[PDB]
Amino acid sequence: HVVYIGKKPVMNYVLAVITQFHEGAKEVSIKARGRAISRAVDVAEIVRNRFLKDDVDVKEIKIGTEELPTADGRTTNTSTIEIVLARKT
Amino acid sequence: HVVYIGKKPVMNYVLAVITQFHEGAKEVSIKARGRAISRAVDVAEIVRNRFLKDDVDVKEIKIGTEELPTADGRTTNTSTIEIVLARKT
Ligand SMILES: NC(=[NH2+])NCCC[C@H](N)C(=O)O
Repeated sequence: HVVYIGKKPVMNYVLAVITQFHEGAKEVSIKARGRAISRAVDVAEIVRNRFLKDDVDVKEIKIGTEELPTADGRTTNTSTIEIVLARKT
Repeated sequence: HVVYIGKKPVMNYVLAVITQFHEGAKEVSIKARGRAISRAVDVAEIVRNRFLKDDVDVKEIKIGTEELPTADGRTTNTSTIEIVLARKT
C-alpha cells in the first residue's frame, strides 16, 4: 500500500495513489526522499484536494533521514518524507 | 517563532532554528513552500537528529497548498509545509 515518488510526473503518482484507494486500500502511503519530497506533498495535496476530498484524510506525516553510500564507503544523509492518506473516518 | 526556508545554505536555517531555542524558544516552526519543502525537512532533521538530538523533537508536521497571484489574472498553487519542533521536557 505505498506509492514512491520517482522520475514519473507528479500527476502520475496521484494516479497510482487514487488507484490503490479505488482498489480498496484504506491507507495509502506516499513516500519520497531528497528533492522528490516536494513532489510528495504535491501528490498528497492533489489527491485529498482535487480528487478525494469527501472521503480521504491525512492520517499522519512522518519524516526521517535515510543513508546514501558514497565513493568512500562512508555515507551521506538525505531527508525523507512519508505521507499516509487514510479514508475519512 | 518561525524560520522560513529561503535559498540560503541549509546550515544558516538550522543554526537559525537552534539560535531560537538557544534563547529559550519553546517551539520553532520551519516553514517552506515549493522546492524548498525538501530543504525544510533537511533542517528539521539535522536539528532533532544532530545538533539538538537530546533536547528537541518534531511536535507535529503540517501540509497544504497556497494561491500565488501571478502572470495576468492567474494563480498558481504550491504545496507548503510547517514542521513544528518543540523543546524536550
Ligand atoms: N537528514 C538530513 N536530510 N540531513 C541533511 C542532508 C540533507 C541534504 N541531502 C544535504 O546534505 O544538504
